[PDB]
Amino acid sequence: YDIQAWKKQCEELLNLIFQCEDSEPFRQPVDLLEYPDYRDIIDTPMDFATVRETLEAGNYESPMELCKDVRLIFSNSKAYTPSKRSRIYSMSLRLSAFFEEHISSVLSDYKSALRFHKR
Ligand SMILES: OCCn1cc(Br)cn1
Repeated sequence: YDIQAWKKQCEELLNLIFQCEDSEPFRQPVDLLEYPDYRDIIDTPMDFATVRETLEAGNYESPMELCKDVRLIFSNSKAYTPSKRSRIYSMSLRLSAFFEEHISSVLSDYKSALRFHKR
């Protein structure tokens, strides 16, 4: 029932994601010199360094907010891919499966802890 435990759990999960070769295209903001029309397709860029920085700044109140930004990295990749068989999009699908697998208990434990606090 530790209401604050999600934060270090999220830090450790971001460390695992950064060690994963599949996170390479998502570790930093998409390069606009490389993809000049990126902002014509994507309204809200997101990447794992921005997520880690937001977390370390104390700018996430809950793991649900962190989860919304991580899922935005994957939906941006799906929206920008020219094909569902592209290398970067294929890496995003594997990384998203790995993330969802690990974030589920973080979300469950936090929501359980908050319900106990308001019991
Ligand atoms: O690497 C993030 C930029 N991007 C390229 C494709 Br394909 C989808 N998103």
